[PDB]
Amino acid sequence: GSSGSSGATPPISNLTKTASESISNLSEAGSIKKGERELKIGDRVLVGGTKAGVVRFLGETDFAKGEWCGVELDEPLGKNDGAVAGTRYFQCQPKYGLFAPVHKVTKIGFPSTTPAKAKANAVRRVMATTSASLKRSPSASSLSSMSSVASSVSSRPSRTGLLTETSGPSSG
Repeated sequence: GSSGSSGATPPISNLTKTASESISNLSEAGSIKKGERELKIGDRVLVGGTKAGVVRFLGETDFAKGEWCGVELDEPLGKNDGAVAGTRYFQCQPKYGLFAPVHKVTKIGFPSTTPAKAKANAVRRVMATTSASLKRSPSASSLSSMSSVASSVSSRPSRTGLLTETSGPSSG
């Protein structure tokens, strides 16, 4: 190593190993953090029991002192349009973008992971509820059918002529 005149040749080598515990091993900074009560992007959530939106952004806020979840409200119950004191987060319509603490954000559920139930019974993937008539409210329903929009489409600007805009109309 130093007091051996000349010994720059290791005694055989081929087997090696790294890391001692955990699975992480590349760069302790980000990439994969994995939490416990953290929400994911594109997930319906409820806050307070009235405001229900979807996880659009996820990071560290500026006005707060912790990690908040930027959820866009489908209904007019927001405040900012994605911008916060100059800082941009998610591009959405005004009066929709809202920011709330993850711990304060509650989950409602979403259709996707059905098999992953963690309950062995007999058959593969269980799904047999009680055939009832009252679920929660007549207003609330599933995705079976709804009233869509319909109209004639000719596509031919004979009166209109707004090729390029410069000002940008808002009211009217």
